Amino acid sequence: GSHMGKKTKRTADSSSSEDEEEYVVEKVLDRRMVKGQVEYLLKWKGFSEEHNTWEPEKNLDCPELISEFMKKYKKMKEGENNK
Repeated sequence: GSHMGKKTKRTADSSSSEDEEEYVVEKVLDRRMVKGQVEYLLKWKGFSEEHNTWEPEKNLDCPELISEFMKKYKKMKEGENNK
């Protein structure tokens, strides 16, 4: 058969199941440059370091990860101070 009329409602869909899962960036793991292009290392959740790949900064803007990571690069790599 068939039916008419609609209504927006939702109280429960599943019990022994999660909403959704996927591999999304978490935070910066490193920073470098290649072919005159600034590349950044994004930690893709749900994976290991083996799945660590560099990406263009022009494609993704994350000044929140770099701003903080900047302090990590200093402690991690000791060189000089140009302040």
